[PDB]
Amino acid sequence: NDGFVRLRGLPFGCSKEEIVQFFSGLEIVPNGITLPVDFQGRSTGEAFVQFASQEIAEKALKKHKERIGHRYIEIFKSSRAEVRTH
Ligand SMILES: [Cl-]
Ligand SMILES: [Cl-]
Ligand SMILES: [Cl-]
Ligand code: NA
Repeated sequence: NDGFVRLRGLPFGCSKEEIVQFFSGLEIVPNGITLPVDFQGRSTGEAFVQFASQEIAEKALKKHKERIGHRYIEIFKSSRAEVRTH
């Protein structure tokens, strides 16, 4: 159970509080949200999220185009490999 997804479209400066609550009831591992510390990634609104299992990550994939504030959040399958080397 790798459990990784990739987000796109987050608001610039979107907080971890907003991302966790967007995924309310889908368990994220400790430090499971990886944010860009760079400007193009922040402008894209990229993040990676590591859920506690692939079964949980499969449920997260269904939230595609739900909102954080004004923005429609895009949700893609990902992997440990992609989080480490992106
Ligand atoms: Cl933080
Ligand atoms: Cl920045
Ligand atoms: Cl929505
Ligand atoms: Na991906």
